[PDB]
Amino acid sequence: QSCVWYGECGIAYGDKRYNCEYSGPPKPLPKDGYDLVQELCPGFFFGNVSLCCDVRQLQTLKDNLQLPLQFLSRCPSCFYNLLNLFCELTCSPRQSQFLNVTATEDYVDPVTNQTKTNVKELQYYVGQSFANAMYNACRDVEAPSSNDKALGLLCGKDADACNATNWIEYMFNKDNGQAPFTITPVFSDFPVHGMEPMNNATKGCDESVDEVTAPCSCQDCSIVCGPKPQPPPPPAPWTILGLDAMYVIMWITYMAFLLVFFGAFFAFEGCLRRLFTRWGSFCVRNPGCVIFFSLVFITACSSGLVFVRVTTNPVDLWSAPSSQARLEKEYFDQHFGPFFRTEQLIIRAPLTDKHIYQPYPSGADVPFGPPLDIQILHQVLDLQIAIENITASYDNETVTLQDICLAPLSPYNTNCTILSVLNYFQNSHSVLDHKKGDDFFVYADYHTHFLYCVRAPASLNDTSLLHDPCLGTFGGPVFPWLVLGGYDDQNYNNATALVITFPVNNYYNDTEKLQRAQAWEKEFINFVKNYKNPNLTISFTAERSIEDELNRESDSDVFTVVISYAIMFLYISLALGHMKSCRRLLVDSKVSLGIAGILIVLSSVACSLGVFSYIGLPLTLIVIEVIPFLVLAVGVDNIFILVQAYQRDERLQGETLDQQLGRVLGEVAPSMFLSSFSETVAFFLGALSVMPAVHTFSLFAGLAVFIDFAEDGTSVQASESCLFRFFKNSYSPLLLKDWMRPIVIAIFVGVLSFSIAVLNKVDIGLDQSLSMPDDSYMVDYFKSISQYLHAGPPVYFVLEEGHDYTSSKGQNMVCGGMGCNNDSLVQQIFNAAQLDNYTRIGFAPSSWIDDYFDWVKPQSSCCRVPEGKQRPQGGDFMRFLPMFLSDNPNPKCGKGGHAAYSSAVNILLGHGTRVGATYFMTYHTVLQTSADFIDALKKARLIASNVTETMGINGSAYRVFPYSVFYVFYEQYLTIIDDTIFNLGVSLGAIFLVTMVLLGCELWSAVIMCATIAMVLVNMFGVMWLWGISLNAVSLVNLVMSCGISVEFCSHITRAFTVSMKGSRVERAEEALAHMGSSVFSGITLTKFGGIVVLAFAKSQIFQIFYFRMYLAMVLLGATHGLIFLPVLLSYI
Ligand SMILES: *[C@@H]1O[C@H](CO)[C@@H](O[C@@H]2O[C@H](CO)[C@@H](O)[C@H](O)[C@H]2NC(C)=O)[C@H](O)[C@H]1NC(C)=O
Ligand SMILES: CC(C)CCC[C@@H](C)[C@H]1CC[C@H]2[C@@H]3CC=C4C[C@@H](O)CC[C@]4(C)[C@H]3CC[C@]12C
Ligand SMILES: *[C@@H]1O[C@H](CO)[C@@H](O)[C@H](O)[C@H]1NC(C)=O
Ligand SMILES: *[C@@H]1O[C@H](CO)[C@@H](O)[C@H](O)[C@H]1NC(C)=O
Repeated sequence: QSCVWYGECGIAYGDKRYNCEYSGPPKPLPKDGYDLVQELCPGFFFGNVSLCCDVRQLQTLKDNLQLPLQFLSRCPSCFYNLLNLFCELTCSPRQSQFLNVTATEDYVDPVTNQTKTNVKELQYYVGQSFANAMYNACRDVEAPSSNDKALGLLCGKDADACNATNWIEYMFNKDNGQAPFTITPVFSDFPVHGMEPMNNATKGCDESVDEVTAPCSCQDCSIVCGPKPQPPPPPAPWTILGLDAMYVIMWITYMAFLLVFFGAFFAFEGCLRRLFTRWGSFCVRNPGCVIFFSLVFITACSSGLVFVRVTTNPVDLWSAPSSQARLEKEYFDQHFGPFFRTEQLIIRAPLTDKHIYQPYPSGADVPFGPPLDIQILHQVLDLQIAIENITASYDNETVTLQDICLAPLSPYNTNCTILSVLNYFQNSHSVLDHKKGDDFFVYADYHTHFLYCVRAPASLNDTSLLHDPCLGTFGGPVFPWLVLGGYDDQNYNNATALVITFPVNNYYNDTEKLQRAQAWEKEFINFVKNYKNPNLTISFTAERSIEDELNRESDSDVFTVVISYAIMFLYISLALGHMKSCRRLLVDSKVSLGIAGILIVLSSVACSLGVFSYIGLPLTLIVIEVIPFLVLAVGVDNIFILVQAYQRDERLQGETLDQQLGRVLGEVAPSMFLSSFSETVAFFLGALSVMPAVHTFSLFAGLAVFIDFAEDGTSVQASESCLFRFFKNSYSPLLLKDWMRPIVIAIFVGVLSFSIAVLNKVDIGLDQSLSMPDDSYMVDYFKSISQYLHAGPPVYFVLEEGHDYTSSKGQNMVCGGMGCNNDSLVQQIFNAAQLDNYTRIGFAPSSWIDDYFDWVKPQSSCCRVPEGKQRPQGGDFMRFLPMFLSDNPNPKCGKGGHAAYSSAVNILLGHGTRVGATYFMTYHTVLQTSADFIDALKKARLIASNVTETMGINGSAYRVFPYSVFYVFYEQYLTIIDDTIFNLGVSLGAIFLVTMVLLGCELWSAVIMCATIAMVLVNMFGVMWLWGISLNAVSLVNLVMSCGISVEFCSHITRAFTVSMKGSRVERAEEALAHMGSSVFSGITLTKFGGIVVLAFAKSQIFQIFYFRMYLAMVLLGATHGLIFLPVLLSYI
C-alpha cells in the first residue's frame, strides 16, 4: 500500500490548498480525527485507520461538502456515492493504484525554509461502472424546490447536457472555483497500464445507505417510484326498486280487472269502564269546586315544578351523552381537554390581476395569482396586524388576543399563532419589501422566499441570497395548504385565495375565561364586518355567526306561527261553544297540556328548541278529540238532559274513543324513553298527554255541561252542515270506491318505493343573514385545506420493539390517507403526520443548541448524542433519555436555531415507561355536506379499526380517536337508520297492543289500525325524500309526531265502527263513520287551516320553511287517509 499525498501544503487560490506530495505507506490517523472519519468515510474506520490523509484534509473535505449537500442532501444514496468518490481520492490507503501525480511545484515552509512539494495536478482512475452508478443514483434528484434536476446546478451545464463522466470532469476542474486543484479523471472498468481503477461498491437511490437512512423519495428519484392508486370502487343500483313498484302496480291493475269481470259475470270490560265513568260524572255533576279545585292543583304542580325557568338550550349538546360519541370526546379531554377553536378568514383580491416574475437564476415564467401581488400582501398584513390589536371589554377588564390565543412557545415567546402566508415573512412589511438586486438582476425578493418556504416552512434560513427564515413568529412552520386556496396540484403560486387562521382557547372547563374569549370574538366579528378595503373581499369564521345567527334569525318567524296559532284557536273556539263557553276550556286545555308538560319535565330537568313546535301542535290532539266529544253531544237530543243525557252521550262515545285515543297517544310519547336526543321533548309531551286526557275528563265535560245548560242559531247551522257533509260522504261510499281505492293503494306503493329508494343525513342551511353565509360560501369555494383532526391516544410505550411496530402502523396510516381520494382529489384524510418518532431520529442524527432565558441571563447549551455504532442503536430503541430531552425544546441545533417542540406526553418523575399520550393528527378538508363528512367519519372509524386490528394485545388499552369539529355534531346522523326503524317500531308495538287493550279482533282491528302505521309513514317519507322534504334530528321527531296524530284520527273512527251493534255488510260502517266524519273535518281541517298561515305564509329563513312545511303536508296526507283508509278496510272486511 502506498500514498501519493499526505497533509496540506501551499495555497492554490482563494482559501484553497494543494496537498503535500508523499509516496510512503498510509499512516494511522490520530484519534482526534476519528469523529471526522466516522462521519465522512466510515468505510475506512477500522483497524489502525491507516490512511493517506491527515485530520486537516478530512476537515477540508467536510468544509467543502456544503454545495453538494446544498443540492443532493435529500437523496442520501446519491450523496453517499459522491462522498465515496472523494473519500477514496482523499484518504485511500491504496491511492497509488488509482492516482498518478502529473504536476508539482515547490512548497517552502516560511519559518524553517524546509522544502516540500505541492501536488499541483493528478490523474484519477475512476471505475466506469462506479461513475455510471454515481450518476444513475443522482440523475433524478430534484433541486430543493424546482422542476429542474439538481445535476443542472453541480455540472457546469444544464441537466440535459450533464453525463456521468462530464459531471465528474467538471467537479474536478479547478476552473469551477471550488476544486482547489485539478484532478483529470480517466474512466475504465479495466486496468490501465497497471493502474487499477477505483471501483467501490455503490448504492442506488432505491436502496438504504444504512439501517438509519431510508431510500430516496419519488419526487427526487425514479427507481423508487410508483405505483399510483387504483382502489376506486364504483357502485350504482336502484332500478330494481322501480321495477318492483311497476310490477306491483300491474298486479293491482290485473286484480281490479278480475274484480270487474266478476261483477259482470254475476268489549264487556270497556262497557263496564264506560258505565263507571258515567257514574262518576253523575256524582261529579253535583259540584263544580272539586273539578276546578283539581285544575287549580294542576295550576300549581305545573307552575310549581317550573320553578327556576333555567330551561337551558345551549350550547352544542344534542348528540346525547354516554356511548362513544360523548365518552370519546371526554377521553380526548383528560389527555388535553379542548384542543381549541379557530377564527378563520378567507381573503380574495377581486380587482387585482395575476402577474409573472422570473426567479434567479432559472428565469422560468412563474405566474402568481391575484392575492400574491406584493401590495395586496402588504394590505393583508395591515388587516392581520389590526386583528392582533383588537381589544374587547368584559366587566371592567380588557381582553386581548394575547390573553386567549394559542401561544405554543409561552412564556419565552408570547407570539400568538397565526397561520398565514405573511408568517413566511415573519409578519413584517419591511422584511417582505426587501429585495436584493442590482442594475441587472433581482436575485431575491418576496417571490423566491415564497417558492422556497412552501417547500420548507420550518427553515430558519432561505437558501437564496435573502437568507430570511420561513418559520412563523409563533415558533412553528406554516404549511402552505393551510394558508392558500384555489390553486392546482401543489402550484401554490397560482392561489386565488388566502386563508388566515387564529387558534383561540375554547375554555370548555373555564366559564369566566370563555366569556372573555367570546367578548373578544364579538369584537373580531364586528371588526371584519366593518373593515373597508375595495381591494379585498374578506369572509368568516368565528363562533357567534353559527350561534348568533340561530339565536338572531330564529325569531321573526315566531310572529308567523304565533299569529297562525291565534287564528286557529279562534276557529276551534267559534266551532262548538262558539260563545264564551268552549273558548275558556280550550285555552285551559292547551295551557293544561303545555303547563303540565313543563311541570312533568321540571321534575327531571330538561329543555329544547323543537320541543316547542311539538308542544303547541301536539296540543291539537287534546283539542281535536276534546273538540269532537263536545260537538257530538251538541248533536244529541233525546228524553234526558244533564242527568243521563250527559253520561249517555259521553261515556258512550268519549269513554271508548277517548280511552283509546289517550292510550294510543301515551304509547307514542310514553315509550319515548328510547335511546337518542329526543326522548326528552317526546316523553314530556306524551306525559302531558294522559294529563291533558285526565284534565278534559270531568273538567271539560262538567264545565261544558255546568254552563252548557244568535249563538244558538249559528251552532245549529254548523251542525246541520256537518250532517249534510256526512250524508254526502256516505253517498260517495255507497256508489263504489273500489277503483279509486286501488289507485290510492298505488299511490302508497309508489311512495314506499320512492321513499325507500331515497335518503339523506342533514346539512346546515341557516337564513340569509350575512356572516353565516360568508362562511358557507367561502367553504364551498375554498378547498384542499381547513381542518379537523383524526387522533389516537395510546398507552404502554416502553418496549423499543413495540414502538418500532407502532411507528410502522403510523407510517402505513399516512400512506392510505395520502391516497384515498375522490373525484379529482383525496377525501379521507389530507394528509400526513408528525408524531415525534422522527424528531428523536433527527436529534440522534445531529446535535445541540442554545436556549436563551427570559428576560435576561447567560446562554445555556446542553446535550450530547451517541455515534457511530452506538448512534444507530440509540435511535433504534430505549426511550426515557430521548423522551425527556425531546419534550424540552425551543431552539434547533445546526445551521440555525429555532423552535421544534410539542406536547401530548406527560409522565411522572423519570418514569419514562409511564408516558401518555402521544397523539398524531392529519387534517383533511371536506366541507361538502352532512352526508360528505359522515362518509369521511365512516372511513376514519374503519381506519381506526384497521390500525388497532392489525396489532393489538391484552384486553383493552386506548385506541383510535377521530375528533373533528364535525363529529359529535354529526355523530347523531350515524345510527339514524336504526333510530327511525327502532323509534317507529316501538310505536308500532305500543299502538297494536293498545288498540287491543279493549278489542283484539285478531286481524280486524289489529290490521285496521296496524295498516295506518305503514299507511301514513310512506307519505311522510315520500314528501321528505320526495319533494321539498328533509331529514335530521328534527325530521325524526317529525315522523314521530306524525304517527301520533295519525293514531288519533284512526282511533276514533275505528273504536266505534269495529263494534257496530246491529251488524251488517257495509251499511253499519257508513253509519258509524258518519258520526265520526263530522269531527274529522272539524279538528283536522282547522289544524291545516292554521298551518297554512304557517306554511302558506312567509318567513325569513328556510330553517322552519321546511319543519312546519312537511308537518302540514304529512299531517294533511294522514287526515285524508283516515276516511279512505277506514272505508277501504270496511269494504275489505
Ligand atoms: C471502498 O471499498 C472497499 C472494499 O470493499 C472498502 O474497504 C473495506 O471496508 C470495510 C468496511 O470498513 C472493511 O470491513 C474491509 O476490511 C475493507 N476492505 C478492504 C480491502 O480494505 C472501503 O471502505 C470503501 N471505501 C469507502 C470510502 O467506503
Ligand atoms: C462546483 C461544484 C460542482 C463542486 C462540487 C464538488 C466539490 C465539492 C469537489 C470537487 C473537487 C473536490 C476536492 C478534491 C480534492 C480535495 C483534496 C483533499 O485532500 C481534501 C478535499 C478536497 C478539497 C475535495 C473536496 C470536494 C471538492 C472541492
Ligand atoms: C503515471 O502515469 C504517467 C502517464 O499518465 C506516466 O508517465 C508515469 O510514469 C506514471 N507513474 C507511475 C508511478 O506510474
Ligand atoms: C383495512 O385493512 C385491511 C387489511 O388489514 C385491508 O384488507 C382493507 O382493504 C383495509 N380497508 C380500509 C378501508 O382501509
